[PDB]
Amino acid sequence: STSGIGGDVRDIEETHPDFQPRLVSADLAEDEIAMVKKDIDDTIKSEDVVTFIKGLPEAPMCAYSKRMIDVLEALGLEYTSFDVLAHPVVRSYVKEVSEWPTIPQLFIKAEFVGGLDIVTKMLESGDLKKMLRDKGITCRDL
Repeated sequence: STSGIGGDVRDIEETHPDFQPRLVSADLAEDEIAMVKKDIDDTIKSEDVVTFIKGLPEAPMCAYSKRMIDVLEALGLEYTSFDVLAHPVVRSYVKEVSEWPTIPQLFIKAEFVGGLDIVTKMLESGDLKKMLRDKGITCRDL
């Protein structure tokens, strides 16, 4: 037993699995929840704006997930979208970069901006529009 104490602590080091877990599957890997996949690391740098949702923007699975795509329509700009339920890389990245995830959730230029409650303040203040206009982009504005 650990008993809240130790000596020589069993020293572990992060590398991605070479074999399966037995009779119980896992969605997260020890290297993967410490470093994002290099194809996704280039993708977040290749996009100017990224969002992830309960489902897909044509078929949302939550009311708050729908409300975000209607707020993207209120701005007249839509951004590059991923389903948190289909691939566990999405729920892993959002947890690691934002600390505490609340979906649907938004990122700009590989940096964390906010959940729907926060995006709402930024959109309702024109503060979201300041950054997208600094990126040379035209939105609907209110």
